[PDB]
Amino acid sequence: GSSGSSGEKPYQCKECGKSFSQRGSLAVHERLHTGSGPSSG
Ligand SMILES: [Zn+2]
Repeated sequence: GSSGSSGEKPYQCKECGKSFSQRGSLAVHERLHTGSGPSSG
């Protein structure tokens, strides 16, 4: 039995659907998207 709701974040990736709580954190995930790491690689 679960007892906890899920909240939204101020940031959200528009490439996969991720979400971060830091403008800088998101960027790091929006830049690494290119190359050999589209998500999990
Ligand atoms: Zn992403």
